[PDB]
Order: sequence, then C-alpha cells, then structure tokens
Amino acid sequence: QSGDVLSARYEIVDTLGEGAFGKVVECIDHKAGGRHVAVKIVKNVDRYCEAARSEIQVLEHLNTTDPNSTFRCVQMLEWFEHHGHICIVFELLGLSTYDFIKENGFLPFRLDHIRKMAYQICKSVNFLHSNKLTHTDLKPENILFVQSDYTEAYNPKIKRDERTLINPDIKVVDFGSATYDDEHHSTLVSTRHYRAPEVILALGWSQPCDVWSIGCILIEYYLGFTVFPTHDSKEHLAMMERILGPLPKHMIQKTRKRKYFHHDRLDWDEHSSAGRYVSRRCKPLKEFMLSQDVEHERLFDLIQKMLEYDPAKRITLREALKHPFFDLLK
Ligand SMILES: Cn1cc(-c2ccnc(N)n2)c2ccccc21
Repeated sequence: QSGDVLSARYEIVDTLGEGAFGKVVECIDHKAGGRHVAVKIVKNVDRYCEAARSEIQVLEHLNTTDPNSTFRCVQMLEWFEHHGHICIVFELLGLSTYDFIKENGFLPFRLDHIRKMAYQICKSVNFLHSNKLTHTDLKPENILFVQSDYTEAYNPKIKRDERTLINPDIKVVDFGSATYDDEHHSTLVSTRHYRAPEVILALGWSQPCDVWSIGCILIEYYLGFTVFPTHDSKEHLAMMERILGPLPKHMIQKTRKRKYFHHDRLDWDEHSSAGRYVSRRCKPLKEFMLSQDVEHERLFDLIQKMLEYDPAKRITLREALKHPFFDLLK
C-alpha cells in the first residue's frame, strides 16, 4: 500500500510495524509542510474495528487529562475512516525498544539507560493505573523511543561496535487492549512471555498484571533475551517455578486449569526432554545477575517484587516509583 493516500493528505511512505490489528505506517502530511506522522491503519474486521474505537476513546481521555504527554503515552493527533479501515494518526516516534535491541545484535541496554527507561515506563503505566485503566499488553514492542538516534563506539570487552542512544526517552503505545476497571475483562491478555500467572491460571486480573509484564520487560532489557523461551502454558509455569520457586498453594487450589496440576503440584517431569530444556535455560532469578554491585542488586530486588506470584502481594507501580533503584535519577 506504499503510495496510497488517506483522507486526501497522508501519503504512505513506509511500514513501521505490523500486528494482529493491521499496520502502522509512516506518512507524509501534504497539508502540513511535508513533515512526517505515524498512522495506524486497522483491518476492516469487527474485533479490530471495536478495539480501535476503544483505543480512540482511551486516547481522547488521556490526551484531555495530559495534553503534553507528561506521562509519556503516545499522542493521537486525529482519527478518521478510509475504505472502512479506522485510521489513527500519531506523532512519529522512533524504533521500538525491541527493534533497537534487535538491530544492536541483542546486546542488552546499559544499566543507566535501563534505569531511565524503567522509570518512564512505570510513570506512564502508573498514570493509566491512576485512571482506572490496565494496559494488558505491555512488551518491548509497545515501548518506543522518542528519537532512536545513536552514537557508536568500539567496546573492547565484546570486541565489536555498539550503539548508544543519544536520548533514551520512551513512550508507551497500543491502547487497543486497554481495559477500564468497570468494563469486561478478557479471559486471556498479554503476549505470552509477558503474561502474569493469574492470567495463565484464569484467576481474574487487574492492574497488577501490568506490573508482572514490566518485570519481564526489565529482565529482557538487562539480559537481551527472555527468561521464558516458551510457547506452552504448562512449560511456562515450570519455567516460573525454576526461576521464582513454587507457585503458591492458594493459587493452585483456586484455578480450574487442572490439566496443569497433579495432586496440588505442577504436573511436571523434570527428567523429560522438556524438563531438561527448562533445567538448561532457566535458573533462580538472582543467578542471572551480571554483577553483584549494589545497583544491580536493587534492580533485581525490584524485579523480584514485580514478579511476585500473588497479584495482591505484588509491588504497585506507585510503590515502584519510590524504589531505591531509582535514586540516581534524582
Ligand atoms: C512503530 N509503531 C507502532 C506504533 C503503535 C503500535 C500499536 N499501537 C499504537 N498505538 N502504536 C506506533 C506508533 C507511533 C509510531 C510508531 C509506531
């Protein structure tokens, strides 16, 4: 669809991203001096139409409450319909955090940048949580750099060139799944590797599922890879147990996902082929730390608090924003 023209002013020049919903494209704005915008073009399919309308209502609420994007939600500039596709025009951001890491060879972010990003993510999502919203689909693909310009230098340690962002500021995108406290809560939310245990066990969810997703994001920024390299629910829970310890009994008793359990324990054979795979790729959380200096301990203390199994016990984002991991910012 490059070359197509929307609402007689936006000419498509590139595809920025793709998803269940349709695509996001970069357009030239022929009515505003040729400067560039992003446009989300949604498939003409009911479920995606309805999510897009929902996104528009969230974005209108967020833009009215925070018109300057102090809390780092992507700014919608306008919206319209075009050949029965809903189109949402946004400020043009840079690469997703995912795409940046990928382009840098899966080299993790330096801890000082991770601190700034985590703070901004927590601040943004906490704004949502303060307004009776849960995002539900937090992942590196939905955290974008405001500007993804970088300087480069040779790193002798690893013996290759690496990219460092000039400005690591981020924004949070994709409010298509975002859910108000009083609305219908989908059965399954999140992308699997960022999905909380209460979701996997069908116990019900709310704001704390976002906090679990954030904990997973932060591990990935730190390591350059997921600690949950899985596409199977039961295996995912086995990975959780290796990394975090046994699931709480009360969650196991409450769940109706009985296929995953035997007696009141995860139905998992450690000596099976899948068991070896889990045992090889997963280990207690603090063993992933790359240094023992206090800054790293504090990141991991926050991460462990975000990956608390019981959503009632998990750290809230308001509590996270005061964590000592974040003092070097002040
Ligand atoms: C690449 N990319 C993806 C999204 C985006 C994706 C899903 N939902 C939403 N709302 N936005 C996006 C937004 C602005 C600029 C680039 C963008």
